[PDB]
Amino acid sequence: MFNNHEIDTILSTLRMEADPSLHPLFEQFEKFYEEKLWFQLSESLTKFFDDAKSTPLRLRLYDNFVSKFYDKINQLSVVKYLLASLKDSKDFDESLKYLDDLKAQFQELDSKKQRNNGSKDHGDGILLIDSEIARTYLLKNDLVKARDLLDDLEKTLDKK
Repeated sequence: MFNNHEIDTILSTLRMEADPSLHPLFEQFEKFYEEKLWFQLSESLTKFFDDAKSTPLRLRLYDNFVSKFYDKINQLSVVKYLLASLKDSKDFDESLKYLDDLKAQFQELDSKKQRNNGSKDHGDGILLIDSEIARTYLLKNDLVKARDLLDDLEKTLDKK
């Protein structure tokens, strides 16, 4: 079984911090990691992600638990768990950095997942993540410059 002392600590802390409505779902999630059933574990996390009972738990989940197997499962799944928790968290620059850095982990894994010149996948998930964090960076643009450069009116930078 894959269940171990760190994960027993995590499951206990999660179950303590969690709203009781999450417990039936977390019983199957617990057993799925114990059985190393990464895909059913991901569907359980997807059912949790479709709800908001305890969204900040997904930050612990990404940082300490999904980190054990994040390469075994869909990129957008793991990054979305970090999206919901770190978007609800009262920051945005940390969110920008963290989601780009998690994209960068997949950018390094890309060749190990397997690749060819424009293979069937060549970073499609991380292109979406890059577009999502670019949308975040645009939403947090410093100034809408002026109509002087209406087409690309960001002022996040200009030189250096």
